[PDB]
Amino acid sequence: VPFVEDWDLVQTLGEGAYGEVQLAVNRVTEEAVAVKIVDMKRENIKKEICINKMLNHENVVKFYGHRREGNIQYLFLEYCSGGELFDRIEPDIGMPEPDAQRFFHQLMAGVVYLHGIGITHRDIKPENLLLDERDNLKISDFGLATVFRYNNRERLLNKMCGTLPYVAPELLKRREFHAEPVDVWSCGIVLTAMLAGELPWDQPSDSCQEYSDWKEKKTYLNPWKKIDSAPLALLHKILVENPSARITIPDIKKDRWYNKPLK
Ligand SMILES: NC(=O)Nc1sc(-c2ccccc2)cc1C(=O)N[C@H]1CCCNC1
Repeated sequence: VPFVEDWDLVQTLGEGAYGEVQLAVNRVTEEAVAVKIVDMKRENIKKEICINKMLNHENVVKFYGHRREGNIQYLFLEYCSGGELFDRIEPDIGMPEPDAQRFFHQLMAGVVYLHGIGITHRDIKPENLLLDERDNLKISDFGLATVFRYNNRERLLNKMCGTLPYVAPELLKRREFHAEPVDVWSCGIVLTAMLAGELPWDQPSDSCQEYSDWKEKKTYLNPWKKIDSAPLALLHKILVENPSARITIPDIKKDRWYNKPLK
């Protein structure tokens, strides 16, 4: 309560499942901080805090701290004044290829970082990728994040949490699966949306005709026909159904378009 004495909760920045994100500005210094408010009596809030404590990287939203007031949790986060990546994507169009390439490089740096410390995000999508005042990408919203590697010993995951058009096909087919290829797949869906302004399917299942179309290499249909051959060839390696055959991030960093000078 003494916080709201000195800090103005200026307005709502977004709505999550358990509550809102508010912009807080200090009436004296004018410093701005984002306040995620979560109702424990309604994403896993205990783990979110716990995972946020581990993170220190230029492409992850910085966590300052938290507190509990009754049943309500408050997370204090760096304010990313550039907003969601989602709002840089023009519906049915996307954004310029150089912008998409730069964002994707920054997505990869943030994802390499998380996986390096054995964390998987599990909900990668444009709504969970924020931009700072220099348009640097910041991975956000760790409510579905979990540890997949303990020191140097991996475990397989089994939770089908995640936003369905971004979910890898193994989540609908296998009872357990490796963490890292799931994150690589959602990144591919993000790249597709950036380049075309359009998600390719509701869900990566056999019954979905748009998924069948992609499996059958019908790249003359939307969204694929709007995408240049070079970035498309990377997408061909990422949106690979068998997660064991799917491109890894060290191999993404060798891809021709990935390394292509544009503009
Ligand atoms: N740390 C932050 O600054 N968070 C921000 S800034 C912002 C913002 C900043 C400038 C303009 C518009 C929005 C939106 C969000 C935010 O967290 N929104 C969530 C909502 C649920 C889906 N994930 C994103």
